[PDB]
Amino acid sequence: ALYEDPPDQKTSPSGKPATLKICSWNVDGLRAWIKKKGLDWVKEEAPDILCLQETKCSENKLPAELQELPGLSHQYWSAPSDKEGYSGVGLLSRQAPLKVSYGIGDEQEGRVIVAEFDSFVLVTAYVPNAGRGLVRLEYRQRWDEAFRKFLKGLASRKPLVLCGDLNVAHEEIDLRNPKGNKKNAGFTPQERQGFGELLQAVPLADSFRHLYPNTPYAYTFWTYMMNARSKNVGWRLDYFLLSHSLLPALCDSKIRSKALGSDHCPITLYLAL
Repeated sequence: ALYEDPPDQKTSPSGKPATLKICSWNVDGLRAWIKKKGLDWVKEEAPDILCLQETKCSENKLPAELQELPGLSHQYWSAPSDKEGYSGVGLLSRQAPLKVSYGIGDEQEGRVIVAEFDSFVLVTAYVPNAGRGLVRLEYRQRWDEAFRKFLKGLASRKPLVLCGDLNVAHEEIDLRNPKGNKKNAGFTPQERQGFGELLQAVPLADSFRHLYPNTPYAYTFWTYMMNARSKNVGWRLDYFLLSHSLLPALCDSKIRSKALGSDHCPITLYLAL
C-alpha cells in the first residue's frame, strides 16, 4: 500500500516531445517550505511554470530567495486582505503570461490566480477546506458553485489547465480510508458531487486518472500526525484538470511523493504544445 510513481513519459500519444512542464505544490507555509529546501527541489525539477498554494505569507514578507529563481522570473502572488496567516497562492513562470488576474469575480480570499498564455489559460486554486466538523462546508458549497460558473465563462475562450489543491478526493481510489472519511472534509458527498459537477460542466478531464485509471494508493497529501506519510495513509487532493482538447497534448501527470517540505507533495504536468 505504498506507491512508486511511474517514470516520466515526455512523449505524447501522437509522438511529439513535451514542450511545457508545470509543477503545482501546496507548500503549507511558504517561509517554512523555503527553509525546508523547497526552492532547491524546484530548481532541480526545473518547471516552466510553478504554482504554489497555502503560502500563508504576505507579499511584503516574501523571502528574497524567490528572486533567486531567474528561470522562473515572472512571479505573481495573491493574498487575502482579511485573513492573516491563512490562504495565499502564487504563480511563477519562465515567460510572462499575456494576462494575469486574481480571484473569481465577486470579491478576497487569495485562492485563485488566472494566467493567460498563448495556447491555453492556466488557473491555479487553493479551494477552501470544508473544515474540522464540516463547519465551513456551506461556504465550500457556494464557492464550488461560484468557481464552476467562473471557470465555464473562461474555457469558452481558450483551452484550460486547472491545477492546485482542490481539497477533495474524488473517488474511493483517491484516498486510503474511503469509508472512515465519508463525513470528513474532502470526502463528503457534497464535495465529491461538486468535483463531478466541475468535470461535467466545464468540462475537464482529471489528467492522472485519465492516464492511470486503475492505479491505487496515489496520494498527494498526508496528515503530519501519526506517521501517515510513512504508511502512505493519504489523499489525492492536488490535480491537473484539462479541457478535452488538450488530451492529445498530455504526455504525463506525475506525483512527486518523495519531495519533502509540506504535508502535500508536488505534482508535475507535461504537455506537448
